Amino acid sequence: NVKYGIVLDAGSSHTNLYIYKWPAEKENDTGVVQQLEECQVKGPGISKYAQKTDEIAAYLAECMKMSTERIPASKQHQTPVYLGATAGMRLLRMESKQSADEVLAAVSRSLKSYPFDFQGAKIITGQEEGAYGWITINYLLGRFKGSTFGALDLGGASTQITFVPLNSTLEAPETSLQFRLYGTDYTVYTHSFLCYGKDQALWQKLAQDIQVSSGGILKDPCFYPGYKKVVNVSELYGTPCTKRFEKKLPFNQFQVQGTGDYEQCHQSILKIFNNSHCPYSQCAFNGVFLPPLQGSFGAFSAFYFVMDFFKKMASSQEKMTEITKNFCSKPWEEVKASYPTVKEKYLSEYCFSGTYILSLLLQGYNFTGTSWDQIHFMGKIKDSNAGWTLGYMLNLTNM
Amino acid sequence: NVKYGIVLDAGSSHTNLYIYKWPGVVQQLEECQVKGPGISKYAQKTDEIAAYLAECMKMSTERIPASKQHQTPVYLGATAGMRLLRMESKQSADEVLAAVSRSLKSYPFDFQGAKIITGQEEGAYGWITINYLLGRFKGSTFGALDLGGASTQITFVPLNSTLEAPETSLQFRLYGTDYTVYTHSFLCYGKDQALWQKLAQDIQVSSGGILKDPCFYPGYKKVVNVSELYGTPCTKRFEKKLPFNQFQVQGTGDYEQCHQSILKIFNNSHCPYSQCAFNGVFLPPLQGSFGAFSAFYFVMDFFKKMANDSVSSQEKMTEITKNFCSKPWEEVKASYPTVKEKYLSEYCFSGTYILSLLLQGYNFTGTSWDQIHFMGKIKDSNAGWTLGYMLNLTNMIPAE
Ligand SMILES: [Cl-]
Ligand SMILES: [Cl-]
Ligand SMILES: [Cl-]
Ligand SMILES: [Cl-]
Ligand SMILES: [Cl-]
Ligand SMILES: [Cl-]
Ligand SMILES: [Cl-]
Ligand SMILES: [Cl-]
Ligand SMILES: [Cl-]
Ligand SMILES: [Cl-]
Ligand SMILES: [Cl-]
Ligand SMILES: [Cl-]
Ligand code: NA
Repeated sequence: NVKYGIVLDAGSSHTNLYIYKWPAEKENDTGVVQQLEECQVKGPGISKYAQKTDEIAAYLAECMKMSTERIPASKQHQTPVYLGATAGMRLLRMESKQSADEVLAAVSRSLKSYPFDFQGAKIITGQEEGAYGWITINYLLGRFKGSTFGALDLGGASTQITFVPLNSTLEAPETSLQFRLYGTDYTVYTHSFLCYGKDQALWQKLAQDIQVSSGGILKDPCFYPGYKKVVNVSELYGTPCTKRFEKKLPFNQFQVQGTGDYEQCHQSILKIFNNSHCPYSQCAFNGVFLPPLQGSFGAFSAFYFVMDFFKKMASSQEKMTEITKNFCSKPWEEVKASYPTVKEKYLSEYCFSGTYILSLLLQGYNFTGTSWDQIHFMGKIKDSNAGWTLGYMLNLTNM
Repeated sequence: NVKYGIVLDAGSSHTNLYIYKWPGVVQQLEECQVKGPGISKYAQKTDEIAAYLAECMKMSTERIPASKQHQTPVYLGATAGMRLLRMESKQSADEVLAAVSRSLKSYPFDFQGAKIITGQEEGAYGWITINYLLGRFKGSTFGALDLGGASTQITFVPLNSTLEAPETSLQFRLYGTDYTVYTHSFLCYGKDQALWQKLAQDIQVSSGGILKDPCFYPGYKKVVNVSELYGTPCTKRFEKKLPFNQFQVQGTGDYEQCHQSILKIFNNSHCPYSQCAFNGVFLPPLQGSFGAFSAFYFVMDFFKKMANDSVSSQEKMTEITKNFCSKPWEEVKASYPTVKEKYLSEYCFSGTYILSLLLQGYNFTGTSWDQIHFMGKIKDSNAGWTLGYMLNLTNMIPAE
């Protein structure tokens, strides 16, 4: 009859549980996997539990109950549950392999305690995360019966780019991934840039820019005029991503003061990217190989959530740069009063995140001019989230 | 009573044919090295494959009793040379596999296929070979380090069986015991491709068709054809437009400039893992003893014959190489008159390369250096992947 599968996406911002369902896989047809329900776990990402793994159980309980409430009891024992953690957990592992392991063991312990078929709790690789997102979107776009779309994924901690290039090379064979799907072997370029998700990029920029001299203030063009937020230096330096900028600071804490200038914001962003070393034909940034761009792209996760916000304010690069520039210069009190339904944690970041997305796509990946139009921003296709989890489910269902 | 099987290892530098025999009991009966380069050099010369294979196949027919030839399987497994050719041209690689197949099938044995084996197979099979030969299967196992002309592999059982990149991971059961083995093959990091990466990286429009190179002896010369240098996928990343067709490498024998030039072909800047080998590839912490074979052995053996015929500290191996690199090419030839110059001319490079790969690549520094055992043969059978491949493909490996 119907079959179910649960995938937890343990990302750096939040954990999300996904329930998938599909016709039981008979010989007299084939049918599709689709997203049935999603739950967002209340709280931060799992890495924030490193020193309190005894609370992991409780942390996951509400969304796990949704799943036992939602999936019929007679279908539960045979339903797989998997948790994949991403860049937040890769950073925690860099800090301390043991913390990461103690986090993941408490997750297994919790998940194993449910009536579902535990399939594992792992930190997935950057290449897997990228490939699986490319699988999700091409599957949902029906492309697996011709050319495929590239996949751009942006999160809090990392960003991925995955596409089939014109020419397959040994330029950086650790950037290639070959796999078979519906009788076709595929060879994709895929890379995850750790620390270049939107939140880690902001920590890098702040660490880069903070002055010993400042008396505990950082004027910052990436936030609205009148915006103020106090930053703990210990938190700022509590990520591997800012290690290269660490300095002794004569203060424990500092206030960010918005100055709302898109152009200065752009310039300040460009500074956490290195373009000076490329041991290949051409590169993205930080000496990482990138093949020439090819085909159309789906951009999702924070690419979508941030772009769609700016689009709803109006779709060329020139038009999007204008909307962003104007929005950046709007005072923070005006911004909150104009978007009063939006969580201030997201609203406070849109200037920064929009300018960052534009820098990443245009300077990082070279989607300039002609190429800008080859990017399609997407959240759901056929009602399933674009993301890695559906492709993970497809492959874990031996599809 | 006797049973035989044949495996041709079609590597980048040579094809080697091995006859195995048996009733840990399988044994190499004889090896034959096929004269000439690797099969991928026959890409436009596929009519010549038959003649190329003839001597070693004739050997095999002379050695195995005719009474036994028909139940004797024959396999060819080709490695990183043919992986590169498949990249350069899937067509060519396929015509070579076709020409090899036709030829092998003309012999009176059980023909069982010619195929390009994967990097993981190549690695796992090497590790199986050395532990089967060492009787570590009847316990701790040895790690395997393999170096050829075109790729290098590192395979071992890590302390933690949950690897950070399960793409580097294999899980299997051998003779009663469950194993999780880390394995990785680094294409283009065999000793010959590494030299071409380095020369392609170092040649400049300003070179005026002369490249002074510290990894070759004073007085040594070698002509490098540009279109050949750029005919490997391994140099594509360094290609540039050059106003000459060929250039001459002129040795200046300086170990430490050699070492530095070498380091420049590895990327060590980004590692999203706890630790890496190079080029962002995960490597677990090293553990236990390792056997280092193929070109690790033949190169190292030449050097330890300068070190009281024993691999000594990294410090002493380094010093030995350093001294050796300085010696003029006439002197080096005069001091080793029995050694083929094609090998002799490459020892300063290959030795410096192997030390960098092991010490900075695979992180065998300090304390860990002592646990590498360089070995050619174990109990009269070659360390390599071919015996492990044979054992599995004849399902002669039990789970209990
Ligand atoms: Cl996290
Ligand atoms: Cl992320
Ligand atoms: Cl983050
Ligand atoms: Cl390219
Ligand atoms: Cl609103
Ligand atoms: Cl709020
Ligand atoms: Cl070859
Ligand atoms: Cl090789
Ligand atoms: Cl080679
Ligand atoms: Cl000389
Ligand atoms: Cl000699
Ligand atoms: Cl000679
Ligand atoms: Na290393």
